[PDB]
Amino acid sequence: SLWQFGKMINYVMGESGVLQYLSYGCYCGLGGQGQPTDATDRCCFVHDCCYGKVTGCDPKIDSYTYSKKNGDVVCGGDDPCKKQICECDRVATTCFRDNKDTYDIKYWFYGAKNCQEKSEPC
Amino acid sequence: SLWQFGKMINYVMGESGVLQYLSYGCYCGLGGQGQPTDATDRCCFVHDCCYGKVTGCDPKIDSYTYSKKNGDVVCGGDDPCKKQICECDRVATTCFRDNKDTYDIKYWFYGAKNCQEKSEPC
Repeated sequence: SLWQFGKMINYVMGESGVLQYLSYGCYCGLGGQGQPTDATDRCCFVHDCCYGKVTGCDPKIDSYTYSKKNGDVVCGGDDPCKKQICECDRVATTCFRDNKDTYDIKYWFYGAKNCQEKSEPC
Repeated sequence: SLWQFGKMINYVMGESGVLQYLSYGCYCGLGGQGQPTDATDRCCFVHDCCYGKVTGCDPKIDSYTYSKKNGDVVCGGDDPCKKQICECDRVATTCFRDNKDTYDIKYWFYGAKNCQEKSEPC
């Protein structure tokens, strides 16, 4: 669930992470549109596309099983569908980490208006 | 590396794991063709696709950092590319565990000819 996605971000990117990543560019959040602004936003675009692949459960509100250890996150449990949600979130988190160097506050709480164009196909 | 993937499988599924899983269905090998035979084969299909998204390193040959502990598998390391490989591998082996109920020796060492049909795209 997004509640877990937030915790996962805070653990991997630090306590200020949720505020830093849950409203960025055109896709960071949930249910974006238009063209990704930069690499970090591309992470969220892939994340959104990932949630779109989940059909046996609700990636937005269904809770999954995961662990925290040495800065990283590990997906657990035995439910195939829930494990798939967790994987979508885990990949997005490491992606934020790998692209930290180009994060631009210019796209922080960017505003939907600039994203109102045909969305890039997954 | 596939060597390590093999270690994971035997650790989680037992000493017979590699022999029962890496030669199953149409995809547990690599470069699978055709249609996934069942849930277990589906684990490998996803595994292939996961390997397909790895850029910068070799999922088949490159070695990563991981540990086998308390019945679970944990990925680590300093290289993001290699950690991605390890994630594909650990997810695939627990997927095998989740679907052990539908494992069927009929698909064990399935012939490649039985897999000679239009391949499912990732």
